[PDB]
Amino acid sequence: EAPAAVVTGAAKRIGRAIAVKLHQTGYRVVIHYHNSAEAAVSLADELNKERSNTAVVCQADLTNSNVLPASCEEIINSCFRAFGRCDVLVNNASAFYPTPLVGKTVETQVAELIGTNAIAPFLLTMSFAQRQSNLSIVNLCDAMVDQPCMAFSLYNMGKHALVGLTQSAALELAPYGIRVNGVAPGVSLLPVAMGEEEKDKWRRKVPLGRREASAEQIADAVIFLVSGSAQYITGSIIKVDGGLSLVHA
Amino acid sequence: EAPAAVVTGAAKRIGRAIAVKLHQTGYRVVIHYHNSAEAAVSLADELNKERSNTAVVCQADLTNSNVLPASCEEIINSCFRAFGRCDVLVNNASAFYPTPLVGKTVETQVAELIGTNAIAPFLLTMSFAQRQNLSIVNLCDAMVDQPCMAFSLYNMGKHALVGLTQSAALELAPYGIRVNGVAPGVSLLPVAMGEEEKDKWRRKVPLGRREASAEQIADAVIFLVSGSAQYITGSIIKVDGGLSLVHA
Amino acid sequence: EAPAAVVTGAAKRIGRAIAVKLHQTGYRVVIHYHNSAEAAVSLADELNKERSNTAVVCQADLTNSNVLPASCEEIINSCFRAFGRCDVLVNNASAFYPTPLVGKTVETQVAELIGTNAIAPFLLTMSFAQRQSNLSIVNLCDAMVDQPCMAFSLYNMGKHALVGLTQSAALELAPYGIRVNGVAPGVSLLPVAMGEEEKDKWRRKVPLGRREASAEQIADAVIFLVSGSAQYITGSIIKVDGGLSLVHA
Amino acid sequence: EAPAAVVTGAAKRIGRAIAVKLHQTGYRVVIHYHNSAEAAVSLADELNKERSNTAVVCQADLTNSNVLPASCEEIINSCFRAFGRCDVLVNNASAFYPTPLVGKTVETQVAELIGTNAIAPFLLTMSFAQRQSNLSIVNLCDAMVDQPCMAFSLYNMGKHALVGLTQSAALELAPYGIRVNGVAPGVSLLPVAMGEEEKDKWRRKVPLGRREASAEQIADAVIFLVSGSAQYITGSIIKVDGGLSLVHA
Ligand SMILES: NC(=O)c1ccc[n+]([C@@H]2O[C@H](COP(=O)([O-])OP(=O)(O)OC[C@H]3O[C@@H](n4cnc5c(N)ncnc54)[C@H](OP(=O)(O)O)[C@@H]3O)[C@@H](O)[C@H]2O)c1
Ligand SMILES: NC(=O)c1ccc[n+]([C@@H]2O[C@H](COP(=O)([O-])OP(=O)(O)OC[C@H]3O[C@@H](n4cnc5c(N)ncnc54)[C@H](OP(=O)(O)O)[C@@H]3O)[C@@H](O)[C@H]2O)c1
Ligand SMILES: NC(=O)c1ccc[n+]([C@@H]2O[C@H](COP(=O)([O-])OP(=O)(O)OC[C@H]3O[C@@H](n4cnc5c(N)ncnc54)[C@H](OP(=O)(O)O)[C@@H]3O)[C@@H](O)[C@H]2O)c1
Ligand SMILES: NC(=O)c1ccc[n+]([C@@H]2O[C@H](COP(=O)([O-])OP(=O)(O)OC[C@H]3O[C@@H](n4cnc5c(N)ncnc54)[C@H](OP(=O)(O)O)[C@@H]3O)[C@@H](O)[C@H]2O)c1
Ligand SMILES: Nc1nc2ccc(Cl)cc2[nH]1
Ligand SMILES: Nc1nc2ccc(Cl)cc2[nH]1
Ligand SMILES: Nc1nc2ccc(Cl)cc2[nH]1
Ligand SMILES: Nc1nc2ccc(Cl)cc2[nH]1
Repeated sequence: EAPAAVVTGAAKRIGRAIAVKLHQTGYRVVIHYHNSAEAAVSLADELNKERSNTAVVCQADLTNSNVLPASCEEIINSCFRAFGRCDVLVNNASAFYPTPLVGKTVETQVAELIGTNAIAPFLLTMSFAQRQSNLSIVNLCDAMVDQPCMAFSLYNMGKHALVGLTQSAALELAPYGIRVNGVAPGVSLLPVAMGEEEKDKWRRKVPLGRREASAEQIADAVIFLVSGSAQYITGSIIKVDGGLSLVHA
Repeated sequence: EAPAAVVTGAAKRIGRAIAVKLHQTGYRVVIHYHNSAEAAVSLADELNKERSNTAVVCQADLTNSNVLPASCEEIINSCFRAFGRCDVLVNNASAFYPTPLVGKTVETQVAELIGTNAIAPFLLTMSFAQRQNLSIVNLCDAMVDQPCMAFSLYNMGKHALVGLTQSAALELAPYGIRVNGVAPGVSLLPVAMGEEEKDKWRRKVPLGRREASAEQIADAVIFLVSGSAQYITGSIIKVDGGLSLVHA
Repeated sequence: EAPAAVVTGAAKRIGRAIAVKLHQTGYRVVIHYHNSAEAAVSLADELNKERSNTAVVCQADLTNSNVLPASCEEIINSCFRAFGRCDVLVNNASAFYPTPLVGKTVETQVAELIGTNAIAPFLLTMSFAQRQSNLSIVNLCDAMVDQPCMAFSLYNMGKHALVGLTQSAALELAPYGIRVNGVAPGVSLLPVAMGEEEKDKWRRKVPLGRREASAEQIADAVIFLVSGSAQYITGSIIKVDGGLSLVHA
Repeated sequence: EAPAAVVTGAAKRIGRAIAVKLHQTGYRVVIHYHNSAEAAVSLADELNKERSNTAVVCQADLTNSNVLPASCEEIINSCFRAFGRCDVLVNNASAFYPTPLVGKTVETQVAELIGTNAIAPFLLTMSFAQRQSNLSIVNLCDAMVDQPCMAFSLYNMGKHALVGLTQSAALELAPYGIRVNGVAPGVSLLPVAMGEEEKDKWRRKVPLGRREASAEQIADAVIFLVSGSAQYITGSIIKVDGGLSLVHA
């Protein structure tokens, strides 16, 4: 019997590469998505063509609300329903947009940015652990969390809370054999809405290669942390940033 | 005239000591409280006896909800209505209790722990800056990287607060508003706690084998708001007697 | 009786500013210097005409060598010889220049960069403690230690070591009632070798005021840490950098 | 032709495990040693039995001295001499013993503890870079650098300097495509001299399984960092500590 993984926000970009690499390694996968239904169904098709009955999709909004605990329990339940087990949780889904201090309401911005980046990872970790081999959680963090983007306080607060969660859950779940770690990209696949001039600005900042990470280079670090070569690693966050966070202003 | 400060959760313990030292420094103060009305009023009366019309109280719940932004705007508004200005914001109010991974619902725990420790501070910061030696001091935690077992939501809240301190220091520096943190290790121990359990913590502290008084915590806050810290922003001053340096 | 302080490299710039503020606070001061004899004696003259018999000079090379332990022991001894006590040690003296990975021998550069920034503070800390109220040590650190200047590896290695000493000495000397803390400037008084244009480059990167810290502003944080207002503070490094360390590439 | 790796202090324990795993992955290796000549040749013999002429030994003292630069240049040269290339440098050799603030002179302890943990890594880095594909350097760090052992200031100073070197060299050598990373054990193979009951005290503190890391679990992280799966990673230090560093006093 093959192990199974949940990857949140897996229809596109980095989450998609993570799901694909997990699948190539021998994992059965839940592809969680919010809006990207066609891309999700498309990916599960591709993976199932390769090895039948090894991928399903699971739709959920991960914005904070009184029903978020239920939705997170459902993502984990969907893994047990399809595969009879759940060995790996990857917390990848994330809202990312500015929220300056000086059309969405501030209530909604807090709900989305803190919900996706922090509260949903927390609830998913709870549900994952309560449902419980080589078990582990990998949280997608941010190498720039101490040198934050300007006017991104809510986003940056969420990513900080995710560091806190990584550490707290590593400590608490250790006696259950569940390891909890992070991968912190600096600049990888750039925002779809970002202009080409900004993208090149950022690329020119990276010491190693003057370019962004492929989604695949981020996934590689995720694969290492879930693997048997990382059996003593818990509470660790691996920067995959080509040296970006080392460059002064 | 005299500057003015808002201190959240100022009725008791550390928040009380901060409001008192700010007032002794020459600040007029808004004493925010949630449940401790009698303590908050008794403080206001004590301070107004010192100097008339220099202390007011302001009640609010700082739990996350749809009304929290309004409550936070109103707390800032009260300082302006009382004193005509708002020079200092101290984010001190905090819920703190275990939330194990394995009689409140989890969504209430999220609302209270993340609300008080992180979201309320962010909203208050927003309202404070929009209304503008201006500065904000956030009460953090020296043990954020070596957290208490089964305190994930609290620990998440305090990490968020660090992120807030850094992000707001960056973004508010052009307006000349400094944003800093004070991080206690072990200070005034919970009210319930038996002396035998307080002693376990006190014995861990290298400097004196004793917890910080609320006054020692307030001293660092006073430093950070003063003219002696005018180039200090984005900084978190540990006040922990070396506790965070002690391995398991 | 007035307390006594040793400040290393105190003939000019930040070290002078620290010695002056300690003096104005009521301390008697040992003005350590290496090459700046005229400036050191000039300073002591100014302080002594303020209050008679309150400042002395002390020459020492703080380069690493087999005699460095004797030299640091003697700097402390001179505070006791002059004032009968030594309450405060400020580790300020510092060599700062590039050492590219790809003039002085490399062994000389190691000796000067590591000696001044790390080994001497360590030896002085040993001597200060062995000779032993509000006793403390303040180490001048660097807010940019994790976002270092290009080609400054040895200088950066020395400032990181100084962080480890601050932490290790806070831990070990706490039972003796000696507190050990740091102040970490970002950009303060720029090097005299630096031209106005390069100075302005640095100035423009600082969020808080677009300007460097005055030497007085750095001295202020030192005076705080040595005061009774910081009686519970040990192993803390306070950045005084106007937000510089928070700014991304 | 196979790539080639230099591993310092490779005759025993963790260095030996790193050398063995690199060799099993397909590297030719230089086994550096100081006093452990017999063990080093024994290791070389075992590896050469596996594949002829794929393992050589190299003797050097890594204590700071006037001759250290030439010694480090020779270690690097021995790899080029033996194998015609040098692809990987693992800075593992390390002196570790207490140096109380309040046998060997203190200046010897400085030379050993700072020389092995920091200055030799710096000089070897210089030589490795100067003599220059998937090139990288891995530095053996310490997960407990911020919660150090009581009375180990110089050791802790050297490990902190090694973090600064990891960062500084990652930044400066990125343009050359040389990556520079760290692996940070907590408790792995306990020192031979350590008492048995004292060893169990440490094991009982580790959240993940209340045991120490095997030397192989440390080596696993090294293998990852030098591999093609870590090609975007530089300036990163991976903790392999089973959560020990997350545990409060
Ligand atoms: N350079 C980088 O891209 C970079 C840099 C630093 C950190 N990271 C981190 O690495 C991870 C992957 O980055 P990425 O750029 O691939 O992510 P992304 O494209 O920005 O977001 C990935 C997915 O998150 C899901 N998501 C957003 N809001 C959601 C909500 N309310 N409920 C449920 N799902 C929601 C979306 O799903 P749907 O499409 O299905 O709606 C989206 O496809 C993220 O955690 C990110 O913060 C990335
Ligand atoms: N004490 C320590 O050893 C320690 C250690 C590390 C960090 N800290 C930090 O230092 C700060 C002060 O600590 P402390 O021990 O003095 O705090 P505390 O007594 O635990 O709480 C301070 C106040 O926060 C207010 N508060 C709690 N929940 C609230 C809510 N839902 N809405 C609005 N206000 C609420 C309460 O006000 P009412 O009484 O009016 O309801 C309470 O009096 C806190 O931020 C804390 O996290 C303290
Ligand atoms: N200035 C800044 O923007 C800045 C930024 C970050 C950190 N810092 C730190 O803050 C502190 C003060 O900075 P600064 O710019 O005022 O310092 P600095 O002028 O560069 O040097 C201070 C003194 O160090 C002494 N020194 C140099 N080599 C010595 C040696 N071999 N033996 C004994 N003494 C030696 C010199 O004494 P003599 O002149 O008598 O020979 C010099 O005047 C330093 O630790 C520095 O690293 C400063
Ligand atoms: N073991 C752990 O629990 C642990 C924990 C934290 C960090 N680490 C780090 O991981 C690395 C390996 O640990 P380990 O326990 O395997 O190390 P170790 O056994 O204490 O030392 C490894 C080798 O270092 C070499 N060495 C010592 N002094 C030297 C000198 N003056 N010149 C040249 N070589 C010298 C010795 O080589 P010879 O035998 O040939 O003389 C020794 O066998 C070290 O960097 C260590 O600091 C280990
Ligand atoms: N979700 C998300 N967080 C991000 C942080 C930085 C960038 Cl470039 C892209 C991101 N996408
Ligand atoms: N609010 C609050 N946070 C705290 C952290 C530690 C302790 Cl002892 C008491 C606290 N009270
Ligand atoms: N000693 C010394 N270290 C320094 C670091 C930065 C600057 Cl601007 C000046 C310095 N002077
Ligand atoms: N060199 C060396 N550094 C070390 C740090 C911790 C332990 Cl247990 C053993 C070590 N051996």
